[PDB]
Amino acid sequence: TGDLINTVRGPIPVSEAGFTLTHEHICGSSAGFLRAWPEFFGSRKALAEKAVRGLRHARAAGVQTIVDVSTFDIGRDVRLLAEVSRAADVHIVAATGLWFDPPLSMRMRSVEELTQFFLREIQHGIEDTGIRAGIIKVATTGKATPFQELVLKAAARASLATGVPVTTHTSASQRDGEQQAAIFESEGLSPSRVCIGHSDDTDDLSYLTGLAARGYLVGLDRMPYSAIGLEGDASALALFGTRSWQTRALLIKALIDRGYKDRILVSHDWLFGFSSYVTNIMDVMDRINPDGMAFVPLRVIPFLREKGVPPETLAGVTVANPARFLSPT
Ligand SMILES: CCOP(O)(=S)OCC
Ligand SMILES: [Co+2]
Ligand SMILES: [Fe+2]
Repeated sequence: TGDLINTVRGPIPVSEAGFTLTHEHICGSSAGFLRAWPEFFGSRKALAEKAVRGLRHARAAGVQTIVDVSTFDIGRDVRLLAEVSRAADVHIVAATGLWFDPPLSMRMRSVEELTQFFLREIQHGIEDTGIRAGIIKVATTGKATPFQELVLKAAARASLATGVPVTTHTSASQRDGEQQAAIFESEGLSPSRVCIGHSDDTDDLSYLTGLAARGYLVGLDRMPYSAIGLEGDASALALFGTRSWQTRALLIKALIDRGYKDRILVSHDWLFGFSSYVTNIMDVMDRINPDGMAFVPLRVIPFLREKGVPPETLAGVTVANPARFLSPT
């Protein structure tokens, strides 16, 4: 008791986060896009309503908190997050950091300037809203670009100053987490402050246990993503991949069976609107996974339970691990 985490509706006790999905999005977009072209989503009101229905569904399934890891360049709209969080009665933790679509005004910045930006969003507030980020999101897609090196270092520095954790996008098949880990450790950041995300996009357990053994959190965060059935659709295939959700979920069991139950974070990487990809992609996603952010508690957790993962273990993964990760440390 007494540890707090910042949400888009203000501070909450860590012990009230409960069942937490640690990598999710209300809307995957671009900076300024929802303001300039809300009709792309039908309307802003249509997007918010869709998001409220989805989160209420997740809530009815036992989800109490999501971490929306949309950054500035994923077009994070913190007023939107606050509105849908209030309406659905689900906590939303917002993010600072940068993903892999930074505009030139970010790409021209130094490590010091990036550090100052991430600190502003954590310590002062995002935009003019007063809402504080509770996580820092970074990305590589292969070997880090020079700019991405700075971002990761700035993320380490902001995390060391504030205690707020860092979470990452990787190309998991290219094993990005190893260089990400090397950069974070070069800055003196503790591996227990760090989640290496999209780690279920690979079945390479040498790579995953290597990270887990060093104390990283392994983000198994794209549970419902499968394009099995959709080989007609090139963009759906590139996005979803060709592994079943059961294959992804088996990784959670695999890590638990190797002693790594406390190093695991589970999520969907779901969204309710998606403008940074092909048009109508949200109809394809909703057909593949009509349960949205309820998919983990409805499908994945019982799957694990039926494979013989004990309930206390499942609770530790979906409640205790996110609480520990999010508590500023
Ligand atoms: C399938 C979604 O991929 P990302 O987590 S990199 O986010 C796009 C908003
Ligand atoms: Co990502
Ligand atoms: Fe994501």
